[PDB]
Amino acid sequence: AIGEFMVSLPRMVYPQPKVLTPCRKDVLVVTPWLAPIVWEGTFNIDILNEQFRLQNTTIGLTVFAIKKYVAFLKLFLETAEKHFMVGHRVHYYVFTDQPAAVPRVTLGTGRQLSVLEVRAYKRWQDVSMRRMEMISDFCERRFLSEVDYLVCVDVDMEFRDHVGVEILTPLFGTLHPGFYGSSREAFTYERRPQSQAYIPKDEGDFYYGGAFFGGSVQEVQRLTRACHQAMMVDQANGIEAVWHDESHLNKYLLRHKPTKVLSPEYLWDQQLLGWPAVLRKLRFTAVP
Amino acid sequence: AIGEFMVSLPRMVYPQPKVLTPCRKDVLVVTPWLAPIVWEGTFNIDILNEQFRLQNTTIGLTVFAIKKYVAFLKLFLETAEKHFMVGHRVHYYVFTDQPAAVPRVTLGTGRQLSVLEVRAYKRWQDVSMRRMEMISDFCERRFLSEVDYLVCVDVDMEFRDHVGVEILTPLFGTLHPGFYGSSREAFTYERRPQSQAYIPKDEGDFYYGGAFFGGSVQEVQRLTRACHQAMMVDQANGIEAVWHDESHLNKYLLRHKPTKVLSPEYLWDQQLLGWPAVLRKLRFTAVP
Ligand SMILES: CC(=O)N[C@H]1[C@@H](OP(=O)(O)OP(=O)(O)OC[C@H]2O[C@@H](n3cc(-c4ccc(C=O)s4)c(=O)[nH]c3=O)[C@H](O)[C@@H]2O)O[C@H](CO)[C@H](O)[C@@H]1O
Ligand SMILES: O=Cc1ccc(-c2cn([C@@H]3O[C@H](COP(=O)(O)OP(=O)(O)O)[C@@H](O)[C@H]3O)c(=O)[nH]c2=O)s1
Ligand SMILES: [Mn+2]
Ligand SMILES: [Mn+2]
Repeated sequence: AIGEFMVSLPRMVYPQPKVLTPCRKDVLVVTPWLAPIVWEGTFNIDILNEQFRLQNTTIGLTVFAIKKYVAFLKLFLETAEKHFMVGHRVHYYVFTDQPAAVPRVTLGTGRQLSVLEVRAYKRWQDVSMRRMEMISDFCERRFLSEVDYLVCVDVDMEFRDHVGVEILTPLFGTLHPGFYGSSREAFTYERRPQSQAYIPKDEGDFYYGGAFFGGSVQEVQRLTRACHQAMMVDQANGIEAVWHDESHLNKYLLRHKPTKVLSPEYLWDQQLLGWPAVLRKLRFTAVP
Repeated sequence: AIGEFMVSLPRMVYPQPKVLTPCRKDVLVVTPWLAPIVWEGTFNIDILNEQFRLQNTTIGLTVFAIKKYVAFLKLFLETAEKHFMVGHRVHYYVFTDQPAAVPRVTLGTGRQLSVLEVRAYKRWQDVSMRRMEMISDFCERRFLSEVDYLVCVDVDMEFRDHVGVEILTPLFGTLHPGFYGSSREAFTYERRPQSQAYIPKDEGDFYYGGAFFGGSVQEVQRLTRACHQAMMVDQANGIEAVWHDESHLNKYLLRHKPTKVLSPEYLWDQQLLGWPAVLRKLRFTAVP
């Protein structure tokens, strides 16, 4: 459940936080709307685990494995078992056009997987974009009654390190690894005013990656519904956003500020970007 | 109201947040449980004002003016008019044993004041401690119907700079100005195991000041009720905590982590502690 009130922790022994000696001095760790930006060194996972376990938190994880991308499922799921929300209840939701191709993966206690059969669109743009419609639809059918939070990610990825309850919050986006150091004018937002995803050059906080977002079920339902609706308006007007669902996600999170932002530790591509000093951990990374 | 969902902001023009060049490098701006610590330079008040105004947020502000402390009310209230939550709905609650002694203070639009007549305890220790019972009682009687958030402060104070919606959150405490740079062994927690407020030398995040705490009405009701009950247990056991209600506030916020923590900008004594470089603003300060 998502508790109505603050929970009561047991006695715990850990290092005193140091008001005058912040660990991360190299990166911004809070947004201008006072949302934490989650980097290694900003959180004590023992405190956060207690808080979330005391609420018997269930996390749903959606992933789309359409056409040849079913190949990615085995590593994705096996690494999620090692690194994603270990100790908490997890419900995996695998959307696929090939239920029989979902690999048999052994799950730890309190963890379950459901296979959702869906349509395979012809164009990769449509496969990517239609995820918003499909997640939104399933928030109603399944997720609202089954999980507390939803985490929505790309499948061509593996977990290499801890991804845990530090990410959970009503609404979150993740800094795209290609743009975390970039100026807003360089962000590849949709720039045509004819598109619902339009963001002009003097607006923008961050460029969020389409491959990792989430929040409470109700906030994810609202976001995915809104993005789908915007995409449908664009389609009726004969326009397709430059970065598809990611463009609409960015317009959405611009106007609806996320309550946490994840650092690129949570969405990385080591082949393209290496391992910069600013990344103390690489947690969720692209597979070739 | 307190909105159920994230609100939608209009287009806004402001400086881009800089992921790789944080403004505050001299202080901790997030706790290990990912609560913001509120300092000047961490927030854009225009964004926050929009978010809170779109929810028609009403803020209650409680102050006790018992016996001779009625003398502090004029300056407290006149300065609150200049600096506290300007632009938002405010409801002042003045708890006093002398209703006729409450000074006439002209209020801005959307701001009102209620005088709550209460008993004056003989011992100043009880006057201070009984605030918890009294706040809790009125949460049920008045506050739940009248305001969205409660801010509970000492009256022997004046506002000198902005105190606004950046502080609002389900539950907050404020860093006591005498200890923000101190080690937890130097915190003046209650150290006797016999007391409900007991905190041993190897525990504690911060030393919070009893003169400024708050949160949603429901969380403040729970905190004040719990602190009152703990004080009543101590009383039955023949014990009185070293710093009274503040000792119990500290025990409560140790086990129920606040969702924001305010820096000592929000609780300062300039005569006693001067004006360290780390304080860019002095917002709410002691009166001689
Ligand atoms: C690590 C990284 O930076 N990922 C980014 C990067 O992701 P990406 O290029 O690897 O996109 P993907 O190939 O993974 O497609 C997105 C997701 O959509 C699903 N998908 C995608 C596809 C295809 C996408 C492009 C194709 C080329 O013909 S096929 C597919 O055939 N079947 C399928 O199930 C799958 O879950 C996949 O992970 O670029 C996107 C925008 O398009 C985002 O910016 C994203 O954050
Ligand atoms: O003679 C010693 C006293 C200590 C507190 C007293 C008191 C406090 N109060 C309230 O408790 C708050 C805390 O007491 P304080 O400001 O004197 O405490 P400190 O700032 O010294 O910690 C005050 O701000 C008032 O709101 C009163 O209303 N009337 C009082 O007579 S009187
Ligand atoms: Mn991908
Ligand atoms: Mn005082």
